[PDB]
Amino acid sequence: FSTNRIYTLRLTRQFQFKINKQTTSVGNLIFNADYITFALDDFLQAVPNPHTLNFEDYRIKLAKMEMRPTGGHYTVQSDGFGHTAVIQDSRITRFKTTADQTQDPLAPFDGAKKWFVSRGFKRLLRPKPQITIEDLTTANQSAALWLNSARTGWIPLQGGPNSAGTKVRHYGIAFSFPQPEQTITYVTKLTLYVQFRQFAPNNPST
Amino acid sequence: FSTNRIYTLRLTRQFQFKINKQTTSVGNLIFNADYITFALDDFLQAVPNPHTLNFEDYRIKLAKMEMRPTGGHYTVQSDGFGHTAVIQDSRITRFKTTADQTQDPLAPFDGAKKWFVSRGFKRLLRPKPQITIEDLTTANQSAALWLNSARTGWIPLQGGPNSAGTKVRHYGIAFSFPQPEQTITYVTKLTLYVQFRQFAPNNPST
Amino acid sequence: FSTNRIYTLRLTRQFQFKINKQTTSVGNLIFNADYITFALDDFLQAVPNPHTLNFEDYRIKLAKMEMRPTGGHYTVQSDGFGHTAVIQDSRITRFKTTADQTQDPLAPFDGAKKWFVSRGFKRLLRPKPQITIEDLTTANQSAALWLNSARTGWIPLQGGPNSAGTKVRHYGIAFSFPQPEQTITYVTKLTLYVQFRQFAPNNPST
Amino acid sequence: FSTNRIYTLRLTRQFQFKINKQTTSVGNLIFNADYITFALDDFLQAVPNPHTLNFEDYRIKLAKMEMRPTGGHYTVQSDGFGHTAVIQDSRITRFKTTADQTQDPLAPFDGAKKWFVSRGFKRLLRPKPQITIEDLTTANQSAALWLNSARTGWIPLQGGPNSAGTKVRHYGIAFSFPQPEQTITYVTKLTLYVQFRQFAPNNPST
Amino acid sequence: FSTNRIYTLRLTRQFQFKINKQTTSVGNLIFNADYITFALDDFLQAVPNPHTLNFEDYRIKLAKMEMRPTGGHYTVQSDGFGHTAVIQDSRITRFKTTADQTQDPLAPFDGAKKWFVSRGFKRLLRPKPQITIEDLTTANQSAALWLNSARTGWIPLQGGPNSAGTKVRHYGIAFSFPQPEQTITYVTKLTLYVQFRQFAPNNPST
Repeated sequence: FSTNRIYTLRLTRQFQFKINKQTTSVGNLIFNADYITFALDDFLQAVPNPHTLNFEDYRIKLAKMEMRPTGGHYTVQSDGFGHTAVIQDSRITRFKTTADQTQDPLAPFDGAKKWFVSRGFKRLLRPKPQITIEDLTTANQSAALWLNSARTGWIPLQGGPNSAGTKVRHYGIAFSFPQPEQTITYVTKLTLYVQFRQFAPNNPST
Repeated sequence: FSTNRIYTLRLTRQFQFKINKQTTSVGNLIFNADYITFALDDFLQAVPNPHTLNFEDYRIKLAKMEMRPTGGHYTVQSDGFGHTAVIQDSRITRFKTTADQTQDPLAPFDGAKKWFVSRGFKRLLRPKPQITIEDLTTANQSAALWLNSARTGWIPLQGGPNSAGTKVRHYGIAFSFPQPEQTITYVTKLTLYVQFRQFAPNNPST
Repeated sequence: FSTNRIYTLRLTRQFQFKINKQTTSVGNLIFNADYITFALDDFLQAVPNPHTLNFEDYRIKLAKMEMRPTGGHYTVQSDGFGHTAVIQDSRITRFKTTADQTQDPLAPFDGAKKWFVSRGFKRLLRPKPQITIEDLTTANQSAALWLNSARTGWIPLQGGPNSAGTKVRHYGIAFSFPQPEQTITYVTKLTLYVQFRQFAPNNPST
Repeated sequence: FSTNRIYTLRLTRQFQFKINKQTTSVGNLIFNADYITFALDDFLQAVPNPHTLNFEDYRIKLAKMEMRPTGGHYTVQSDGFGHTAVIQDSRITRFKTTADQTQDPLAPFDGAKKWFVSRGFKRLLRPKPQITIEDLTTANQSAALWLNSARTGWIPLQGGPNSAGTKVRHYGIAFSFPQPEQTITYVTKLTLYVQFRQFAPNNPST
Repeated sequence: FSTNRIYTLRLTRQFQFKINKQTTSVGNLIFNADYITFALDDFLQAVPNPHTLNFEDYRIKLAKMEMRPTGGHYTVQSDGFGHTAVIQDSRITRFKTTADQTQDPLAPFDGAKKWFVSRGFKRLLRPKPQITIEDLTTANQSAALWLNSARTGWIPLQGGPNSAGTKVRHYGIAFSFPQPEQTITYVTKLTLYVQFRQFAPNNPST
């Protein structure tokens, strides 16, 4: 039971997602996209999970997204195919489309994988936290950097000036779809595979 | 034909299960759950099974639950996915939910396994009987303990002050589900793989 | 991440203990004794520890008691020697002496180990939970039984009719001492080495 | 004599520490704690050390804390035992207790190590600098990350907009103690084992 | 980084395709067909792709066509089978039928592979650019030749009197279908696997 003792937990949460009936540019093929990011706090605040953990540091080795249709949608009712893409930086926010796309906005990505709208998808990835760089050629601007291996660093749960280590946003997976003729509802399940370092007491009483 | 002669039987029973049309929080994703426990008497009292066995002891090596839809439900009509979980103590009783859950109540369990509402599931487990402990730090309260291996102990069919050995409750499997848009009926089949020890006569005449 | 996934934690708590100045049978050698038992709940209720754990079962592999003098007592100030003894059943309650003993009440025990009053002691043991036996030759009486190996069974945290699995009392260590000429205060630290089985969600919302 | 030429130095500083006579809840066992962090500037500003170094980068491979009693305190006068803990993030600041603790606030830590109040302690550690993350799920908040190996990065002594590279705070070691019956004064010695990269000139004249 | 440095990219674009409800020769089996050709410019003009590439030469090593039904068409709804055929010259233009065929117009082709109307198809091919021959036995007529291996030649992006290297038409894939009883809409995804030679600057400023 040393300072560097490691523990590994699996955490999950679920939510609903809707792809709306096509009501624009009717009769034509259009695409839209959304995305998901991963933060430990998102999973600890879920009702059935432990809301605090007695560990000093953590690191997300792996994340999983699984979206499957519900609401009585027929799997054999073909509604075309879109793509998933692993986007491991904050650029992913641009891929929640605010306007109809005339092409699949994620298909050109290296690593883009096809998925059929009526079946959903399942994909694993290594989501990345974003380290800060403030020394840019333009003043008063910052950029990001992320590490190739999760074993390189640790995120303290209560480190930093906000004690908000569990809220670090790890990027990230996006998914696109051709707009269907009828609304489709999905059940989404996210999973985190997290390593924790150093069992720790509660903060001292004040 | 010694005192420790062993016999093995397979026992089964069936019953109907209903997942009700969602009539609460319509438009939201909600989850509920139920559970099953195993007792030898539950199977011997089934109509087509032998209602009494001429053995002195028994032990349940393995149990099995299969739930498949009926009532004309389409397997290709997707209604999301829930989870099954092996819960081998009386805590399982809390997982027959009495209120709608905003998250899958069983997914966080180690060993939780996904299953699709429209296809049902099949799972095998080693259900455990609960040994009594009455020496707790709070007076007049009791707790439970179960044994890691079924080969460790035997249960007399007629042992104890009530001769109710066959009614020992073995835990246990729970299953959760997102509430669907229509009612779904299932056929559930349970199977016990039971070892019996010592062929025995009837009780003496009185 | 299976049903049988195991985790191991170290838990500790501390408290003060006093051996009072001898005020009886003055000038003569007398002995007294006290004892300690181990319950998981005792450690989870300690301020700096997690007060609930999200595991389904547990088992105490090892327990440790360490009592050391404080309050400015000189280690080189000899006050004789007493004994520690591992007593793994409820008989230990008789060894909190209510009357002065003319002999060391724990020395005859097999496994009794000497300890010097002015230095304290440190001892590891395997504490035992007490399984119930109610079939005795005398009516309306029960007795106990404990298992040789901790790997034999599991205690569900919320199992039993009281959901008080963490309050099972594990026996046990006692310690005796010759009554000193002046009061001595000690700091006692207990440690549990506990294996937990099956990461589990919170109980469903009601 | 290349750009990546490395030099290693040992640096030290000392200071006094006091554990105060217990004047609150007299008669009860209470605990308090304090902590130490490491910054190169803390050592260079010490009177007998070089106040500026002609190197471009540095990295702290190892740090060391030794606290031994003084003021005439007897080592054979027992005052119980507390614990030391390696806490490598800014959470350590909470472990300078501002209120009396009823339990040892550091004992539950993985890696916690006992130490006797009357003898002091000595412990080595790998203290960590905190890298900034500004992309959290809560807007305008930040968190930290540190690297598992000191060989992964270098800290420029004069890098950044403030040329304050030597002031990076490396975490960290905390120590707890039961409050004694009399005041105890200590001499604390800290030691840094620091690698430096690239012998460098003074800044150009202006 | 030599003149012959090669880069390889994957490029994709999508569009809609309709097979119209049969309104001619009703009650009888009829067939129609269409075709696709490949030009780098077709993919660079697509909205999400880079519209200019800074390379000197290119060559298409592989092309892919995937057409899948959408619009709510049931995959389990049989509508017969047609064929795909790789036609690597401009004769393919004749196989966009302008009159109903009483036989499958592509089935006789060597390499013809059947596909079911209700599931779509996926086929890979090596599309061919057409080299000009003007020396024919008939005056003022020209013919075509293509090379067996893609490694034999390179197409400069801006070569020729029109700088229209990216507009070379590569042949080619055709697909036939028996006319269904109801209209069927498809999503079509084309993919190019293109090797580029010699990273190049922009054209000089004028």
